Formats: sequence, structure tokens, C-alpha cells
Amino acid sequence: QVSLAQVSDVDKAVAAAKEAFENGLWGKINARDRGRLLYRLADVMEQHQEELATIEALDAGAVYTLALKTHVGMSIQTFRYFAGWCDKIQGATIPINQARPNRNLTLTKKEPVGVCGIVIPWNYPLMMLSWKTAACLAAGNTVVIKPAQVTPLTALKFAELTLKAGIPKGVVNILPGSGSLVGQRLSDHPDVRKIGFTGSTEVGKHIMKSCALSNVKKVSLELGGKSPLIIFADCDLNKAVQMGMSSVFFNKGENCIAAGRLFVEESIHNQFVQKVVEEVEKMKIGNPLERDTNHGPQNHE
Amino acid sequence: NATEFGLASGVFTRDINKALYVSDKLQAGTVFINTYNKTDVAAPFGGFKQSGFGKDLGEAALNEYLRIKTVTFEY
Amino acid sequence: SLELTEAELATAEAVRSSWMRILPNVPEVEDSTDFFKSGAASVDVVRLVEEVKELCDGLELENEDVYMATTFRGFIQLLVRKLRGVINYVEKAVNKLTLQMPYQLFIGGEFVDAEGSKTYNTINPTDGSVICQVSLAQVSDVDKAVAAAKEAFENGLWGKINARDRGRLLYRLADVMEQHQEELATIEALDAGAVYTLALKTHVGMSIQTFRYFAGWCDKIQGATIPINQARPNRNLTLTKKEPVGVCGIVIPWNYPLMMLSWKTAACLAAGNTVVIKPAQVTPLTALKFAELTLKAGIPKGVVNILPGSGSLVGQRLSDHPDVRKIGFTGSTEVGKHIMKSCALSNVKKVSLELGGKSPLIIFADCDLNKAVQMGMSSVFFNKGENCIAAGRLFVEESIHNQFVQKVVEEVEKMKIGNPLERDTNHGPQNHEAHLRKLVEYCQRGVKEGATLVCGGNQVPRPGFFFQPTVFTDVEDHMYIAKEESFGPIMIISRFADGDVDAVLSRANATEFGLASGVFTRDINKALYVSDKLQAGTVFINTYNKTDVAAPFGGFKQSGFGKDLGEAALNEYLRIKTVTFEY
Amino acid sequence: SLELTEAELATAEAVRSSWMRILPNVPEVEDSTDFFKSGAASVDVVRLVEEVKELCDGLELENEDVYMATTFRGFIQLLVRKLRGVINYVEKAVNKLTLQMPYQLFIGGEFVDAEGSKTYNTINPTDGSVICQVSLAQVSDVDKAVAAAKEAFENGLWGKINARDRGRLLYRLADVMEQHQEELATIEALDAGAVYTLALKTHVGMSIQTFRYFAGWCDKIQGATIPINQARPNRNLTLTKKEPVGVCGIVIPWNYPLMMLSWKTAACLAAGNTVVIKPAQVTPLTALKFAELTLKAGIPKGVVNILPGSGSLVGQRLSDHPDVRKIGFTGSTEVGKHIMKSCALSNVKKVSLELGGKSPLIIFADCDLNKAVQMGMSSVFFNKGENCIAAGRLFVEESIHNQFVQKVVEEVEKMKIGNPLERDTNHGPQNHEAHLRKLVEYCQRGVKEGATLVCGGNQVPRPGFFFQPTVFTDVEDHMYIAKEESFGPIMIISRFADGDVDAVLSRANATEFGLASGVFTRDINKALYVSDKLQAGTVFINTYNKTDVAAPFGGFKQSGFGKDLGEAALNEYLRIKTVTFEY
Ligand SMILES: *SCCNC(=O)CCNC(=O)[C@H](O)C(C)(C)COP(*)(=O)O
Ligand SMILES: *SCCNC(=O)CCNC(=O)[C@H](O)C(C)(C)COP(*)(=O)O
Ligand SMILES: *SCCNC(=O)CCNC(=O)[C@H](O)C(C)(C)COP(*)(=O)O
Repeated sequence: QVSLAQVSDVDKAVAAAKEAFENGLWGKINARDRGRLLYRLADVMEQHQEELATIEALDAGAVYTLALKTHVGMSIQTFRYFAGWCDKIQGATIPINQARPNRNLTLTKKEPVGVCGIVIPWNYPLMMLSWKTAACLAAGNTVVIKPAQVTPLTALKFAELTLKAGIPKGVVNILPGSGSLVGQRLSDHPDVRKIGFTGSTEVGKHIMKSCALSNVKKVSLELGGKSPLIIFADCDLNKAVQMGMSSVFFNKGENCIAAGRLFVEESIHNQFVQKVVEEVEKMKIGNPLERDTNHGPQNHE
Repeated sequence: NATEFGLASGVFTRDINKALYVSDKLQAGTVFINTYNKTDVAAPFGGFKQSGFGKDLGEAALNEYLRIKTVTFEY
Repeated sequence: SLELTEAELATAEAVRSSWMRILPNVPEVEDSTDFFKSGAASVDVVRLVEEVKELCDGLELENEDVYMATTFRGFIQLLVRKLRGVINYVEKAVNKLTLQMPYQLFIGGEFVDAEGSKTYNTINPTDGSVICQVSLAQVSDVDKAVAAAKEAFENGLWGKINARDRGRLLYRLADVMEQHQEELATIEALDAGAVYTLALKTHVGMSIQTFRYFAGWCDKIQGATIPINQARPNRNLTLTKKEPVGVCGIVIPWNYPLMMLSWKTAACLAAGNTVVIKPAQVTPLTALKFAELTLKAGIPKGVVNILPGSGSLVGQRLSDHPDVRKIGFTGSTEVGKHIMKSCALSNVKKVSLELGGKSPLIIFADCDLNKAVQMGMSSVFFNKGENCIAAGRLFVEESIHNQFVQKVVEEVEKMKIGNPLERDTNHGPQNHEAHLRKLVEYCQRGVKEGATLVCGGNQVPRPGFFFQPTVFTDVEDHMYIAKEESFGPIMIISRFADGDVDAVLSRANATEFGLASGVFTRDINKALYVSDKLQAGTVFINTYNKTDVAAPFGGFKQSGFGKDLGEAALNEYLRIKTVTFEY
Repeated sequence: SLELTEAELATAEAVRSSWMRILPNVPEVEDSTDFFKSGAASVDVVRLVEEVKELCDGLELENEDVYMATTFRGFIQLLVRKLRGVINYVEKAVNKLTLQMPYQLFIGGEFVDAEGSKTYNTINPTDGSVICQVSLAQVSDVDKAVAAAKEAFENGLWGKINARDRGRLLYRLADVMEQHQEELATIEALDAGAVYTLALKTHVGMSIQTFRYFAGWCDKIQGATIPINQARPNRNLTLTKKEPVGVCGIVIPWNYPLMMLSWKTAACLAAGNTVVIKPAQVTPLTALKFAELTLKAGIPKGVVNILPGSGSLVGQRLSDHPDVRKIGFTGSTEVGKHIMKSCALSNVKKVSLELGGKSPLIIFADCDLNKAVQMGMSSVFFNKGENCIAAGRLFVEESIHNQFVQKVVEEVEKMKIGNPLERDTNHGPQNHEAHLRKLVEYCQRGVKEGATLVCGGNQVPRPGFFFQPTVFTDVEDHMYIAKEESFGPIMIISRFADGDVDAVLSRANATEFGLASGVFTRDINKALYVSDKLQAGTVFINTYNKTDVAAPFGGFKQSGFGKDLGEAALNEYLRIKTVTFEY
């Protein structure tokens, strides 16, 4: 059983985040110091990589061999990458028109916005969290994450490791629950200045609408698509069949950049399909913890 | 290209003239050539028309979370 | 189509002989034979033009027309046409000049009337009388504009030509505007009511600087090549390309007709987009004059489109239209919120907002007073009050409070009020009648609460829409005038105690807005400290109203997001493709 | 090579079964069959490692080992070896620790003696006595180092691995240095004579920060995609790639043994180069300890090479050698000119110089005095005088001249002199004996011309190479001490009149050098004006000795060219290829 968040709990999270930003230690310390903490977080995740990968297999139903490479692997690479940026975010000094004979000097400074409210999808629990959270913390912000209801366990395990890594209290906040209750409140709340989102179009349109009405807050959307894949005759077939299957059947179908349509040329159409069917028969189906398994079970009912 | 979406796309060919030509004309965020599912944390990622706006991953990912102050002196 | 004479065939055969020599193999030059498909270099195009000019005396041929007519029949037909083969103005005589103002719509490089020949009057605020009638746009006209813009982008010449070629056209546009700088400045003085000396420097001057700046960027928009993880032992190569979005729908305010048009349009065209501008109803004439100059500059037809009319009719339709991919806006918060809501519902289109703000201006004792008084007035009373980065509140220190206000009143008396065309004039008339009415209610409501009116705060006994420069003192934070924006020539002064930096910052930052701010001090420690703590987009130190086309400009919390001017401006109008190889 | 048992064949057949399942088609797995040439993804490498670990209990297998052994026989042979199948230190007990210092050369990840077992003694300046003998490099040894470096670059593992992988190794190196930070700091105190409290902050501290900084850059070095002129109607695509140059030959000074090594080496390795370091003869021990930690960090053998010896023998050969493509140098102008000369004659190799300078420090009356005295001393007497950006001259204003000097003398008396390991010590002993001798001649020649000696200017009656903090006053521009660099704890004070900014700038700028400069003032107008006019690389305002690894650092006229630290540092060690397509 997992705890269901309420409106009262959201208020405490945003309040804790604002205190951590303004009066807290996160804001006071140097950019190089923030980068060290984010790099230390990645080393802690590396130690518990087998543990996190097993939780993904139970929660999301992801294959274990894939989970180490993709789900847990990229998450570690993400926090290591954006840790480096922390003390490499430079402004500029602009050569503007001098009010002759007097002199002038103009310069720019890049600063954090404040509190952020991330909402992640269910296809990649840990990876989508990492992509947004790492970049947000690197800039020097406090975060209020909202994981998917079907897959909350990866996010709660990540929260445990922030204490070990030694992140100041209030920076990272996590609230497992329903999207319509929690997600809608973050949009309406005036303290929140930024809403990250990755999901569907209909749901995505509602957030941008709520963002405008609330306090003209910033927003970035990442919606689904119908990606084509053209295959000409001149290309080698054996590789085209491998990468053809690997576009569609990667991570048991559930992939935001999955091949929606395959356009194949007439000369190699019949030959292509014949090779695909042969390889699909060889694909193994079973328990994701077993190493022999290739294809795993779907995320939820 | 006849689609409201445009997140990713792909093409398989040996001929270089096709690869470079098709990559330009394909209205999509991420184009792959003789590969597929090859993202990197350094390389940016995002949609075009009705696949949202902004970017995740890379240097462009920081810009959305930052804001620019502009100080001006006179002496 | 055209039939050849006896002498024209002798020319045609001489051209046929040249094609054989220029091209490498070429077994036979028939009518169907294409020039470039045979295998013609960019050097061969120059050799062709020169060789043809040797035959025919004169014949003003260029490299562009060769790219148009690729085939042999198409080339000969075009060449034969060269050998063998009106805008309705409103005249007005003012300022030792004869003005010529277009008064119609502008769709596809052609001045045309609206559906049903509907019109509306535009006012001259100096005298009060009408100058001319202007065409009122409709929903049917908007469809034609967006259709023309889409054709110009996709199938038109704008997309095909090089980045360096686009930059040359945008630079040529600026040179044309420079020639007609006195003409444009006079139209501003009649339409908007801006002072002539100011209009040359600010209104018309920056417009020219804008198009010159963003012309340079056209062929300096570079992507990247990313060092990604190689799938050992195989190799990989990733690169990014910055591209145009497509069609854009700009909506500009009335405070700066020509300048706000330039800021958005120049950056949009530099990226390589087609535009559908919507000017303010009160001030359309500057935009229609700009459309005339694009024909002279030699911009392809369909690129620039202008539709004078009401905001609720035209502006709302652009948001709803699915072909439009980007909405630029500069105005009020309430109106701005409506566009972002419509943007989401339509087709999740991109948007950048530029809303008004209540900018503070702190003045310490250590600063020199004479300069502080000059720049203090120049913050408030610049461009007859109407300025988006105007000083909303002035926090003055107790030691120099009484001394400061005394000097301000002396200088306000010296300020001249009259016709904006006259050089002696300093302060000019307000933009339109509806604006003047609110400024009277603003000052009336100020006295009610209990703000000590020093001078002004009422309409001038004069024909027109003039208003007296006003000064308020003893203003608290809880008052209405402290919170709400005037958007007119009204100075609001406040007190703060000696040697208290943290307290005054708390009062200054206590606002939902945050567009601009200022501070005057000699001490370096205060200047750098205060600049950090001030929650605002643009901070000024010992200066005010000092923007540049190179320096970026935009708000923070409830003053929109995104940036106008500088390199950051281009990022809004561009989109990043990411190509990835494997070998 | 190794024969199989009965049980090992059962394991081999289980592995053979896995290869059939993992790979797509694979008609038959034989000894010749390669894993990747068949068509194996990066996911398949993980599936292999896991499947093999299910069979054999334990077996610490990693993905790196799979990339080494691609073939089936190579994989099985390697796998069988896993199942079935000293550094000479100099001990010394000081500072509640037991030190372990390598004393040999370092060529190809191995500590080895020189040709003929030639050695030289290294001195402890605190006591005066010898600590150990160190190996003296020869011409034959240089050839082995450059040969090892070239193999590591071309055929070695360093070149093959990803940019992100290189960054991880450089970050792991910093963590190893952090663990041995107290050990490295103690060696500095014995070798260089640096104070222990300072050594942790400056010498060892910045070294750790350097490698952490440039580790981040490894996978953030991006090229570009240029919008060039399309040969209409054909298309074109241009892009740039930043690549390593090859082998590099660094030569470091004696003032900061470990820090100057880090500044150049970290940036060089980050770009993706192999290095041949040449440390100073007086201080080799810090570099040899650093070489030990590269083995622990897990750097491939051949990447880092270190050759302690004479500069004229080793340093000259690196310049002459054609395999070397880049020479980093930090020292004097006399020696610096000789390297650039040799670089041209050899094989037109690249070079970046970092020479000494005579940095001014202007002090106005309006600035607060107590802070000016602190930072005034901290400019001159930082790191026992020996600092490349030390304050050469101090221009003080007449009003606060007498008051300033009085406060300096009081504080100089309070300064502690003793053993650098003791925490109470402030000022430490000079680096070596030959340096101390010149500082005596410097102060003797100063008094001759007629400079008022306030205090100091002579050797301390003590065992070691200590020197008294010195202060000179009433110094003219024509004098020797005004022009020539001391490179020791000697404050040179001068006078300038009240309210004369332009005159004092003329005196300050009147010098062939220009590395650093400083100014103390409260008034913002002076600070910004003086900073512009001062012809120097690094200007400080109300501070001094405040470098950062992010901020760039380099000279102007006769203080070399190029930059150390920051993003600009990488550009020297990289080269730009430009690929161009047509389609
Ligand atoms: S919603 C976006 C989902 N993300 C992805 O599809 C990216 C996952 N891909 C990878 O982690 C690598 O590209 C894999 C498939 C493991 C191949 O890496 P290999 O060639 O080193
Ligand atoms: S909505 C933003 C309105 N724009 C401005 O306030 C910028 C106008 N200012 C200028 O063009 C110059 O800074 C002025 C004050 C006209 C002249 O400055 P001078 O020092 O060259
Ligand atoms: S040859 C170049 C000489 N380098 C230096 O003088 C730089 C050494 N300075 C520092 O490490 C810091 O700037 C110190 C002096 C420790 C002050 O740091 P603090 O203000 O954090």
C-alpha cells in the first residue's frame, strides 16, 4: 500500500520548497558546491543500481537486462551530465552604444526562477524523473515532483537516496496520488513559477490553459507522436530487420519515440515481412527478472 | 509528413544523397539515419507542431529553468 | 508562347552554341534540356550571363533570372521578353514636406480594400480633427493574409534563397527607411502625437537600428555537433539545425507604433519566417507606410501582411487559425492571459508575452542631486508619460527628500507644451481621447486617499488632448496609485529612512510585476548589492531609459516571459531539429 | 592458449547457446565468429554479461572486457583466466603521518630508473638538509616518454573510449587526490617550503577543483553547423568538429609545483591528449606523487609521463622532437622567447606563454583604510612573496600615505616566522638557496639609488632560507626596483597627488609587462573608469588574489599570449576540422 496525497499535503510541499529556496542553504552555497552534491547523488544511485532496477521490474514490469542499461543507466548519466553544467552557466557583456562622451557597461546574469512542479508519465518512472529534475536542480531550483499513480515506488526510493547524498531538506518533494487532484492544484498555486509535463495532448492542453489563468507561469510540453520510418531497397536488409523490430518492440512497445508507421519499398516488401515473422517467433515471453526473457508484461491492466 | 504530430522519424539507405535530402524534408524533431532509439543526455530532444514545445536534455534544457536579468551602468 | 522572328533565331542559335561549350558532355541541346541537371556549376551561371550580354547590346541580365528559367525554352522565352517587351495616397502638406500615406489593407504585396469597403476614422490629437479614413479588416481578409503568407513560405522565393541573401534584403529595407526618416517621423507626430525631435532619435531611429542589427544575424545562426556516446565498436555522429517555424501573427501596442513593429518583425524575418502584423486601431498609419517601403526594398510578395482593425475581431482569429504557429504580443495582463489560453486550445502554438509593470527607482543621499533630478524626470516624463518601462514609484532618502522635490517643481515649470512639429516643444499631447479620460480619474482617486498634490493633475485648457505634468508626495504602500500603473506623466514620490537598505528593498520588491528598476548611488557596494536583490528584468545604475537592440529585454513574474532584442529574441522564432547518423 | 578441462567445455557450450539466442541470424558460432560484426547492439552486451554471471557464481565481469575480446575464442580464453587464474618508496614520519614518496622516472605507467642510474639531491629549505635522492632524466629517456605517449594516443585505449568515459576517469582522479590531500600538502611543506594551512586551501585545494572542473567539459565540447551559400538548385551542408592535437610537452615553474601542473595537465587531458610533463628541478616530489595516484584512479598506461631533470637538457629536446605538437610553458621572458624560437625551427608547432609581470595597485583616499591595509599586505606577502600576480608597485594617495604605511609596519611586526608544519606560522622559508641570494642583492641595490627602507631587507638569523618581510617608500619611476620584478616579500610604495586619475594611470601603464592590476575605491565612477584604462589581463576591484578555475587567466603585451583556466584554455589544445557535403 502507498500513501494517497491530498490538497493540504500539497500546501506543505510548496511551503517547504519556498523556504528551502529563499532562507535555506541551497540558495546560499556556491554553484560548484551544488554540482558536487548532484554528482554525489549519482554515485549513491550507482551503488543501489541493482536495487533500483529490481523495483522497476516489480513496479513497471520492465525487463532486468534492459532496466540496467536504459531505466537506471541513463538516470545515472543524466545527473552526472547536468552536475557539470552548474558552474558553466555564463551570461554576457554586450557592446552597446556609448552615450558619447560618457561611458556605459551592460551585462546579463542567468538566475533560478524559484519553485518548480514536475509531472511525469508512467512509461519510464525513474528516467523521466531524472531528465527534468536533474536539469531543474542544476539551474538552482527547488522541486515538487508528482509521480504517476500506477508507478510511485521508484520515486520514493530516489527520495531516500537524497538524504544519503546529503541534499538540504525541502529541496526535493514527492507526492504520489491522482493527477486531477494534485497536478491541478500545482497549476493553480501562485508560488509555483514553472510546470514541467510529459504525457498526452488533451491533458497537456489543460495545463497550458490553467498556467495562463493562474499567474502567467512558464510551461514546457512533451506530447506523444506518430513517428514514420522509411525503408528503401538500396539499404542492407538484415540490419534493417533488426533495427525495424528494435524501433517497435523496444521496452515492450511503451516508448514515446516508437515507430508508428513503416514505409517499405515494393522490391523488398515481401522479403522484409518474411524475415520479421521468423524473428518474432524466436522472441521469449516470461518473468522480467529471468535473464532469458526478451519481451515483458504491460505496465497496468 | 501528413500528420499533426512530429516528435521523431527514421530512414534506412546506403545512398548519401537520399539520406541528407530525406532528413531535411522530414518534419520531425529527431531524425535517425541507419539507426533508431539512439538518444543521448548531451543531444537535445523535443517536438515540433503538436508534440509540445521546448527541449529536454542538452544545453537547451537549462534555458527553460533559468531567467535573464540585464544590469546597465553609466559612468 | 511568343513566336520568334528571323533575327531572334540567329540569337537563339548563338545561345545554343554557348550551352554546348559551357556544359561538360551535353549530347544535344533540345528545348527540354535543363541547365543544372546536365551538371552546371555556380561559375557556369556567370559565364552564361556574360556571353549573352556580348551578343545583345545592353540587356540588363542578372544571375537570379537564370535560376528561374532553368530549361532552354524557358530561358529563350524570358530573353525575348527583355529585348522586345499605382498606390492610392492621401496628400497632406506639413513640415516643409508633402506626405503620401496609404490607407488600405496590405495582402500579398498589393494595396486592396476590405470586404464591403468598410472604414474607420483616425484622429489627430494635436488639433482633435480627423486626418483620413482607414480600411477596417474582416474575418474573410484574415484568411487571405494567412493563405498568402503560407504560399510565400512554402512555394515562394523567400524560402529558396540563401540566408546571406535574406540579410541583404533586410539591410536594404533599413537604407530605404533612412531615406524616408523625416517622412515617417512627421506621420508619427500626426498619428501618435509624438514630439518630432524625439521621433527621429527614438521612434524612427531605433527602428532603423533594429533592422540593421538582425540583418547581420541571418547568416550567423549556427547549430552544434554533439560528442555523444559511441556504440563501440561502431561510430555515431549527431548534429543540430536551427530552422524557421513558419507563419507568425504579431499584435503590437499603441505607445510606440513603428518601434514595437520593428522589434518583433525584424527578428521574425531574420530567422526566415512570413508575418501577419496587426497594428493598433488608434495608430495604423505608420505600419501602412512601412508596407509601401517593402516593395521599394524588394521583399517578395506575401512575406509582409498588415491588417488594421479591431483586436477582438482580427487578433482572436489569428489565435484560432491552425496555420499560424507563433503569436507575438505586447500589451496588458488581462488581454495577454486570453491569448495564452486561446493558444493552448487552438493547436498548442508557441507564445511570448510582454506585459506592463510598476518599476521602482531608489535614490540614496550619497548620489549627486543635479543628475538625479534630470534622470528622475527623464524616467517619468519621457515620451509624454507613455513608456512601458516608466518609473512607477520613486523612493527618496529623508536627508535629500525636501531638497529633491523643490528642484523637480522648478524644472516642471520650465517644460514647454504645444504642437509636436514645433522644435521648442518638450511635452506633447496624449495618444487618444479614451486614454486621457482615465488619467483624470487616476489623479482624482489619488487625492481622495490622501496624497499631497504638488502640481498638475488635470487637463490643459487647450484644443487637443494635452495633460499637465503631475507630482505626488507623501505616498504610502497601501494606496491605489502605489499599486496600479498610471501609464501617463505622473511622478509618485515616497520616503525611506537614512541607512536602511534591506527595508526599502522589501517595499520595492513587494509587487506582482517586475519589468524594470533603477538605483542612484556613488558607493559601489550599494550599487552591486541592490542590483542583485531587485526582482526585475532590467536594472539601471546612475541612468534610466537606456535600452539597446543588442541588449535583451523582458519581464519576470507577471510581466510575461521570453525576450525581445538581442540574440535571445531569435530562439523564440526558431526550432531545433536533431539529426543522428550511424556508420 | 590455455587448454580446456571437462567441466570448462560444458560452460563453453552454455556460452555458445547464449550467442545463438542473442544474435539475430547467426548460422553457426565458430572460433572465428565475431560478436559485433554479426550485428550486436549495446543492449546485447548487457544481456551477455548477465547470462554468463547466472552460470558461474561470482565472476566479476564488466562490459569493458567484452569490447576487448570480440571473437568467441578470445572471449572463452579470457573467461577461463578469470575462473581458474611494487613501488620503491622513501619512508618519512612527520605531521602524525607516514609519507611514501616515489623518487624515480615515470614512463608508461611504470616507475623506472634513468640511463646509468644518475641522480640529484632535493633540499628541505626549513632545515637545510637533504630529504632524498631523485632520478636525473637523459635524452634517451625523453625518446621513450614521447614514444609511449604516441602509442597511448593512436593505438591505446585513451583514444577509443567515449568523451563521457574520459570525464569519469578525470573526476575519479580528483576524488583520489582528495583522500591524499593531507599527504600531498605535507610533501609541499617539505619540498617547496609552503605553509600547511595555505597548502590545503591554495596548493592542494585548487588542484582538486581544477580536475573536477575540466572533467565536466569533456562531453560539452561542441562544434557548429554553418548556414553557408547553397549552390542553387543543389544543396550543401557544412559542419565543424573539435579534435585533439596529439602529444603535448608541458614545462612548469617552481613557485607552485602541484597547482601549475594541474592547470595545464587537466585541460590537456580533458581535450583528449597524451602528456609529457617536465617538473622544476628544485621541486620534483609533488609531481612523482601525482603519478602514483593515476594508477589508483585507473588512467591507461602511457597517457601521463613525468621526467624530473634539468630544463636545458629535457625541455630543449621536447621542442626539437617532431612527434610533439604543443608546448605549454610558464616562467620567465628570457627562457620563454627561446621556446617560441625553437618551436618555429622544429615543425611550426603551437605554443602558449605565461610570463612574469610588474602589477600595479592604486589606492585612493575615498576607500576604507583597514581593509586596504589587509588586502595591501595580502597582495605582496601571499605565499611568502613567490606569486606570479604579486603587487609590484603600490600607488597611494597623499592624504592617506603616512597613515597607510604606519598601519602596515604595525601588522608586519605581528607576522610569525617559523616551521611551515606549525599552525601558528604565517610566513614560511624561501623555495631554494639560489633564489634567496638574489633577494638580498635586490634590497641592497634598492637602498643604493635612494629608497627609504622602513623595515626588513635582509636574511633572518635562523637555520634555513628565511627572509624578513620588507617595505620600501619614496620610490620614483626611474629606479631599478620600480621596473624590475622582485619575486619575493618586498612592498614597494609610491606617492601620487590628490584628485589626479589620468596622471597615475600613465605611470601605472608605463611598463612592458601587463599580467594583473588592482584598484581600491568606494566611488563607482572611478572603479569602472580605471578598470578600462589599466592595460592588464586581470583587474581586481576592492580585492586581490581572487582567481577561479572558471575565470580565464593570461597576459597582454610581454606577459605571453593565450589563456589558462576557463573555456578559453581548451581552444589551445583542440583543433577544428571542417567537413562539407553536397547533395
Ligand atoms: S520517452 C524517450 C524514451 N527514451 C529512449 O527511447 C532512449 C533509450 N535508449 C537508450 O538508452 C540507448 O539508445 C540504447 C537503446 C540502450 C542503445 O544504446 P547503445 O547503442 O549504446
Ligand atoms: S516599451 C520600451 C520603450 N523603449 C525605451 O524606453 C527605449 C528608448 N530609449 C532610447 O532609445 C535611448 O536610450 C534614448 C533615451 C532615446 C537616448 O539615449 P542616448 O544615451 O543615446
Ligand atoms: S601564478 C598564479 C597564482 N595564483 C593565485 O594567486 C591564486 C591563489 N588564490 C586562491 O586560491 C584564492 O583566491 C584565495 C587566496 C585562497 C582566496 O580565496 P577565498 O576568498 O575563498
